[PDB]
Amino acid sequence: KVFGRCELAAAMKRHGLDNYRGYSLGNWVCAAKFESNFNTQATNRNTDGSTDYGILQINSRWWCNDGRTPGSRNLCNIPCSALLSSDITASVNCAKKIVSDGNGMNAWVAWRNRCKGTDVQAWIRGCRL
Repeated sequence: KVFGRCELAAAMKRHGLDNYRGYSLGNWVCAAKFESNFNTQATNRNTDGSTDYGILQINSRWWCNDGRTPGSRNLCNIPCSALLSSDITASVNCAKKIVSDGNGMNAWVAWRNRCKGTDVQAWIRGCRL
């Protein structure tokens, strides 16, 4: 499913991402926009052989298992296909683990290069939530 900005902001809030680990909602929404264009089915293959899955583009080398990434650690103990679902629960739940990593949202290159230090509040403005 392809989410709307406000549609996604509310689903993330409801799933407990607003200010999770100190990152306000606009950060999570900004990240998803640049990571998957709000599309839950997005996948992107990496040079090292791993693939990124879903709305938050979670990587198959550490977080999920896609059965084709040797040295996969599957930290969120879930098959990667579970992250492509129209229900963002598994992505949100695994994302909470990644952000708790000790590296924050820097784990998402699109967040680091395009969201970090911008008025991220602009991403939820006008949304009911």
